[PDB]
Formats: sequence, structure tokens, C-alpha cells
Amino acid sequence: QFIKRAHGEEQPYWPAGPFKIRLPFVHYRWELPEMIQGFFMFVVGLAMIPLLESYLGMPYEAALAFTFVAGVGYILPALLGVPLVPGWITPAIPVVLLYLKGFEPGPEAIRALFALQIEVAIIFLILGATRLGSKLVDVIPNSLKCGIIIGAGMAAMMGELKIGPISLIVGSIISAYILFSLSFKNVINENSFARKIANFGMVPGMIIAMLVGWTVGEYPLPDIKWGITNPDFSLMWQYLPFTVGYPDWEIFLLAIPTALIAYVIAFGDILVGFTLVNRVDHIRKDEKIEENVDRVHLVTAIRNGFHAFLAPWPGLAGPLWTAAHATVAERYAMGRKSMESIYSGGGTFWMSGLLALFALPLVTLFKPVLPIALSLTLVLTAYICIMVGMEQLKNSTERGVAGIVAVTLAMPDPKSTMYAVCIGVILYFLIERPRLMGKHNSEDNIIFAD
Amino acid sequence: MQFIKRAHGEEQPYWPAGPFKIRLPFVHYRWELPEMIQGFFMFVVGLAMIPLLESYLGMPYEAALAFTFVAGVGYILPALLGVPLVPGWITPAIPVVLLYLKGFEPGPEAIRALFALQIEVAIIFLILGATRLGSKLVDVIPNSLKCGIIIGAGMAAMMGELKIGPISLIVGSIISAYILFSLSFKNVINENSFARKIANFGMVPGMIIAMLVGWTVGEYPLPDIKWGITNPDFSLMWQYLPFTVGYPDWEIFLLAIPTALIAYVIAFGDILVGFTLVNRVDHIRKDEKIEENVDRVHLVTAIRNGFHAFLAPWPGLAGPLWTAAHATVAERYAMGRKSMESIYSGGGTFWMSGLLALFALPLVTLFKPVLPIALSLTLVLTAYICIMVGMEQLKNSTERGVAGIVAVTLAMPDPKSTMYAVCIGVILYFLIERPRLMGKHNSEDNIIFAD
Ligand SMILES: Nc1nc2[nH]cnc2c(=O)[nH]1
Ligand SMILES: Nc1nc2[nH]cnc2c(=O)[nH]1
Repeated sequence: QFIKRAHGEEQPYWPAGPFKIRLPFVHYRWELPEMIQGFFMFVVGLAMIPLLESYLGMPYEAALAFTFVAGVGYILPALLGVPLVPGWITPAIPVVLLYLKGFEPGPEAIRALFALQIEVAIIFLILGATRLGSKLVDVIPNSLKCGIIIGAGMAAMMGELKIGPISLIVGSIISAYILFSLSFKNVINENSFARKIANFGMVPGMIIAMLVGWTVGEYPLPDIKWGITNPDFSLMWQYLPFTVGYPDWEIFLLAIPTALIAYVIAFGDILVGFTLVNRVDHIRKDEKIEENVDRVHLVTAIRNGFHAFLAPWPGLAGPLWTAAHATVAERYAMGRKSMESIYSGGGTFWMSGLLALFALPLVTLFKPVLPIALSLTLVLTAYICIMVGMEQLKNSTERGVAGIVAVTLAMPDPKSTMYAVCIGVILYFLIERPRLMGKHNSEDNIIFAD
Repeated sequence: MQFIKRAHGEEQPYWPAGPFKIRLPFVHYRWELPEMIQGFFMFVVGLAMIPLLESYLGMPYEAALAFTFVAGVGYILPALLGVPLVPGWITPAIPVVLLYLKGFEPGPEAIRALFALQIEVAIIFLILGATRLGSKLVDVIPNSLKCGIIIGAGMAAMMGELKIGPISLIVGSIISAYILFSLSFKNVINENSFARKIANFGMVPGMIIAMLVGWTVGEYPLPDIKWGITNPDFSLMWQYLPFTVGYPDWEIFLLAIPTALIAYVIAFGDILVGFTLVNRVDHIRKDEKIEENVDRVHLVTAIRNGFHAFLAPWPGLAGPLWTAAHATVAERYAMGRKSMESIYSGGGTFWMSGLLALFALPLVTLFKPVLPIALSLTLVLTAYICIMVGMEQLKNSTERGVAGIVAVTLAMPDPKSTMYAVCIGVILYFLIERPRLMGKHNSEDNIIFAD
């Protein structure tokens, strides 16, 4: 580690306009636990391949090549100054698959996904450039923010249903148990057991699911191949807008309602991510973590535009991988003896994820169980969003509102979500603004609270 | 008119009848005009089971209509037998039961299946109720699990709106949830002439506006209004009962077990929600002493289910409460003696009026083309209240972290999975949690998900 950090100061970097550039070994140290974690947990990156095969009609190797593009994409946040361990807009997957499902899987569905993803890029770019992203984090009421987070969490679960199982159950419970039990103060100091688990993070739950999954017979054994992965970019190019067309203007319209809801859901992920960062920022007094919402929009905008052209992504580019981000945050809060900086954990993780792509025996090992990894990220997201959304509710008038908001955001048709927000406005103006149904004071609530 | 009136601070007049306390309308409690008007309209949710009967059980409309008369009599048993919980279906368990039924040929085969399932749920309610073990579970079961069940059940309910089969429903849902929310506050009716007039209609405004929008937009065909008195074709209905068709082999009862159990776990949540709301308004209303007998609720519910099994097998099953109706009565009840005399005068009047309403053929035929709005609405609204109450009932962050895991597994539609979770949860609990490996969990230690 060339440049070290002064206590209470910000992590070393090179100023780069709206971005703060950090490289591994130069600006932050290389974390062995996040290395091992990314060497194994990149399977979730590979877990998109089945969706690519179904909805985009792509052969396995073309799908495998796409994940190299996304792997590069996952390192941009810690590269450009974002403490949010990136991923997909995972609670938007069901909505996005719903959209794609109305196109023939193949070139037609690829043009469709291009139109959806470039818009999502544009929405992120404008809200980030005009700094209108930061405003919304401040302006939007807490009830709505919590309604969105919870709704987004419940969407993640109508999804586990729609994408397509003892594997997933043991996977979910062990994963969620570790996640939960390692969010407490001084856990590692209490037992030798929790000390050793904390260095593996999500690995135990994932690997144990696979194991149960193999022996039980839910998924076939792998056919391990030795050597270095050889991404077929010639093939991949056939499934890019460079080869297939670009969509007619009419397609962009069909995208709009899905584009928007996919953003609203991502906005949730930003709230969840910085909720966790803000917390561990206060625990760790030795680092000054910058929380720039506009930069998260910018990086994410870049990641999507990049994807749109080079690897159209059914899960889209999202601000965080909720469980990976929570897992790193937990290890970060454990102290400098454990993790030097939030970027040393965030950065190393996906860096190792990128290299891991080239470990052909791992790629080939994970190949028959990719479905376990896909449904698991969905389940784990749903868990953390529900948990965080709930806790962020302050009184009972917020909860009364968040309930209405969550329920509408978990009905999968996005035109319908907009029809709700629309009708919600009309009802608000004619009834609520005049306070015809009264003011709502949490201390007055006698039926649902107290 | 009301023969026996209640002394202030006492329990509502009744006739002792063993485990039950018998109350008739006009004799033990007054006849509430608002709940009369409400049940004259809101009995549509009772008729909204009809499509499920047609679809999953393969029966013609009229056989299904007659079934709703059997259910209608069933809905009056709680207030008749001393249960302050406005009754209904096990609504978050509908997807699960449909999933179960979905593996049988719609028709006699599926009716035999639904019998075995409903007799089982009945037996479970009977045994837990006779052995007073229903009361035990409500006390002993940790709060985290109780809330996990409630939140779980709430989310399962929306996987149901997706699975059962729409601007109508959005308007219906938002207005209905809006009213319910805003009429849960103290002195609301004293605030505005608007809320004063709204409170006397309860769920009706949301329902009727959903129906209307539903007609005018074209999502549902116009009704074919027929004048006169409903004439339930019980001759026809008999053909689709286990009396006419067979009774299922032992093998089927075994397939039913895992679904039966989960339908109970979900009903248990509905019991918690109902008595959460009752206990609150019981303290608001100091002039009435409301007895909260959990075991009596199991008995009446057990009776209702066994009743159904033979006379009208019910895809939604017989459940401890209709969540929005119970929330609605409780709200109007909390407004004071000027509005509602007793929790039984409103709850009792409501379904009494629903039963009479079945015989109003102009309303049946009016509601017929638009039943789908009604069925989806109760699903959405149950999800809404369960989520709201489950969340609020959580006290710390360790309870919440546990409730999260539980909610997520109980909202996966396969019921065998929910048990594999409880199983794997036990195995995991015994080997890791009890030896206290992975540390203690105290909410003030929580720095990631709390503080
Ligand atoms: N938002 C989000 N994106 C992901 N990409 C992979 N996993 C996840 C997740 O849990 N959440
Ligand atoms: N549990 C339950 N059962 C019902 N039956 C009709 N409506 C409902 C409801 O909201 N909840």
C-alpha cells in the first residue's frame, strides 16, 4: 500500500472531476477476506447467464462473455469513488422479465432490452448531472422512502416466484442467520466461531446450498474444466446492438413505465446502501467516508450505458448488491485490524470477482448451480430491504403510508404502479390537501398503534 | 328495540351455553343501521368466492351461489356464539390452497381433495381449541415469530392477487386503504363532516367506486339485474358435495396435511391481528368488558370449517377473521357509545345483514359481473393491514431481524418449503444458536440494522 490514510481523514485518492479515483495497492490495501469472498461469490455475477439464455435467446458462451463486461462494470464504483458495493436492480428483475417476455427471445428481445437500459442510464445521468438525485434523497418524505424500500423488498420475492427447493431454503436461512448475527457489536470477540465466519461472509451460505443441492439431486454435478476461461467475444458480438438493430422509437415508449419503476426501485437501493454506510461511517471514526448521491447516479449511469451497448443486462446496473454491501459493511464496522477502509473491502471484493472469471475450474463448477445463486440474491435482498425499511419508520402515520406504498410497488405491472401514484395524487389533492379526512397525528392513532 | 341493555363497564348481555355465550340481535344487542347498510352492500366479498368455486372445483354458477348461503350462515356463528372477531376466510392461505387444488381435476376429484383439506383444518381448530392449547400458543410463541407470521401472511396475500388471476382494483385498493387508515385516529369524526359521513359507510365507498370505475372503463361487463328474491338451488348444490361425489382416500388426506398445517399457522396470525385490534378498542371503550377467548374462537372456527367440508367445501376455508371488516368495525366501535353500542351490535349486525342480503336478487345479479374486484380487494386489503400490524407489533431490532427471516419463508407459496425452513431452522438453532456460538443478540448492540 503506497499511500496511507491519516486518522479521521478521507481515504487517499486522485481527484478526477466529479470522480475520486482509487486503485488497489495504491490507494487502499488488498483485503484477503474480500479476495477469497470474491473468488467464490462471483457466482452471483454468473447467475445472470440463465436469464440471458431464456429471455435474450443467447447461447451459453455468449452469455458467459457478457459476465466479463459486467465484471469490469462492478469495479467502477470503488474505482471512481463509490462506497456502494454495486450489483443489479434486483427487485426490478420480475418487472424487467415481464417487459422482455413480450418479445421473441433473440434479437427482438435484445433491441427491447437496449431501449429499456439506455433510458435507465439517461434517468441516472440527468438526475446525477443536475444533482437532482441528492435533492430527492432529501426532499422525499420518510414514509415514501420506507414504502419504496419495503415495496422493493416485496417485489424481490414475487420474483423468486416468476424467474423460475431444499437448496434455496438452507441457502437462505444460513445466509440470513450469518448476516443477522454479525450485525451486532463485538460479535467476533465473544466466540471463536463468529471470528472465523466473519472472514467468509456470504460464502458459507452459498457453498452449503450448492452442496445440499448436489447431493439431494436438484442440480446435476459439474463437469470441471481446467485452465483459463476463454471469453468468446466474436460470438458475444452477435448479441449486441452492433450486430442486431437498434429499436424503433415505439419500443422506447413501451420501456418508459418499466424504466421509471426500475429507477424508483434503484432509489430504494441507494437509501439502503447509504443507510448502512452512514451507520458504519459513525462507528469508524478513523475514516471520513464521503456520501455523494450524485456520483452514485453518475457511475451507475455509466455502468448502464456501457451495458446497453456491450452486454444488455436483464437485471440492469444497480447501485448495490444488497447482501454483499451489508456483508462488507459488517466486516468494516469490526475495526481497522479487520478492514482498513470501506474501499479496501468494496474494491478488493469485485476486483477478485473479475479475476475469478478467468478461473475456468470455478466457472465450470458453478455452472450447474447458477440457479441457486440467482434465487438467493433475490431472497436475501427481500430480507435486508424489509428489515431496513421497517426500522427506518419513525411513527405510525409513516407506517400507515408506507404500507400503501409498499403494496402498490409490489404489484408487478409497472403501468399499474403509475396508475396508483396517479390516483394517489388525485385523491391527495381533492381530499388530503383540504384535510377533509383530518390531520393524522401518530399519538392520535388508536387502532393500528399503541 | 333491544330487550336486554348493558350495564356500564360490564360484559354484553348473553345466555350461557357451555363454551359459548349466545347473543341474538334485538335481544342482546341493538341493530346497527350503519352495519346494516354496510352488509347490504359488502356481502359482495362473500359472493366473490364464486369464481374460485367455478374455476377450481368445476361447478356451475348456481351451485356456487348456493354454497355462499352455507358460508353466509357460517359467518353469523361468531357473534351468535360469543366471538368478537368478525369472521371470514384464511385469505393469505388462498394461493396455497389453490396450489393444492391445482393438482386435481377441477370437479369431483378437487371437491374430494378440498374436503379432506378442510376437515383437517377443522380438526386442527377443534383439537387446539378443546385442549385449550390455542390459548397456550398465543402466550408461549415468541413475539418475533408472531410478527413473522403476520408479516409473512401479509406478503403471501399479495402473491395471491398475482396467482388468483386493472384500474378497478387500484382505485378500490387505495381509497379503501385510505379510509381505513384515516379513520383509525382519535376524534376524526369530530373533525370533519366528511369523515363523519364516511365512517357510517366503512368499506362501501372504496368498493362501490371500484365497481363503477370498473363498469365505465370496460373491465367488466354490465350486470343483468334480475328482480325478486334469490332462490338458492340446493338441489343442484347437493350434486357437488361429498354426499354425491365420493370421499377421498386416505392418500389424499396425507397430501393435505402440509397445506392444512400452514393454513392454521396463517389463521393463527389472523387471530393475533384481530385480538390486537380488539384489545385496543376494549381499553378505549371502558363501558364494555370484552371477553377475549382464544379457545372459543378455535371452537367456532372449527365448527364453521367442518360445516363447510360437508355442505360447501370452501377454497378460502373458514377463517377467524375478515381483516378489513374487523378493522372497520373496530374503528367505528372505537368512536364511542353514540356510534356503536357494543362490539357485538356492529359485528353481529354486519354479517346478519350480509345473510339477508343474499336473498336480494337485484344485488346478487348486480354484483355478479364484478365479483373479481371484490376478491382481489380483500386480498390486497388483508396484505395491507397484516403488514401494517405485523410491523408495528415489533418491539426491538432483534425481533425484527428474526421476523424478517420468518416472513420471507412463509411467503414462498410451496408449503412444504415453509416446513423445511422451520425444520432447518430447528437443526440450525440446536447446533449453533443454543450453544450461543455466533454471540448473543441484544438490540442495543445492533449497529448495522439499527441505530
Ligand atoms: N440490488 C441488488 N443487486 C444485486 N445484484 C446481485 N445481487 C443483488 C442484490 O441483492 N441486490
Ligand atoms: N383472513 C381474511 N379472510 C377474509 N375473507 C374475506 N376477506 C378476508 C380478509 O381480509 N382476511
